Amino acid sequence: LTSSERIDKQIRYILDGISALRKETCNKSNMCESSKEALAENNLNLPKMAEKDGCFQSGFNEETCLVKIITGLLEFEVYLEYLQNRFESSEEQARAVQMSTKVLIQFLQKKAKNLDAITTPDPTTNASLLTKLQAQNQWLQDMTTHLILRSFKEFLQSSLRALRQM
Repeated sequence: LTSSERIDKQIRYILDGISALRKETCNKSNMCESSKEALAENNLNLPKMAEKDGCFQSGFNEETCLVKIITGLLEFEVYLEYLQNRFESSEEQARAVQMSTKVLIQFLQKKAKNLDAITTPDPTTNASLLTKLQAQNQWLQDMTTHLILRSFKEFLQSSLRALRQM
């Protein structure tokens, strides 16, 4: 189990957590099988993967994908703060997705030889983005937790097939 194999196996835990962090949310998600609305596409302002990164069979990458993983786990970290306490009912599951999700931030920094150390863009500004996702209206507040869990599921998913295809 080389370090890279431990990276993918560690994200498998990150998603297993999002299941407990997206099952109760989707229920009263006001944006997932909910009522009185169900008309929102959820568009946070976090960094998400895309066809430009090239982390798919159609233009797979290696240094560009891994980069978005470092630069992607830092911003994700602020959103982890979002789910690292807001889940007072499943507080443990919230700490299970952020804890391991952080283990990838470190295991990646050192296991990303010839790369990593992307720093953290929008750090102090992320402090307001955290004071803004929670300061928005109840509507944009119920979508914040949702979309974030939507990136972890997909976003991290591609991260697994990217470190395995590398």
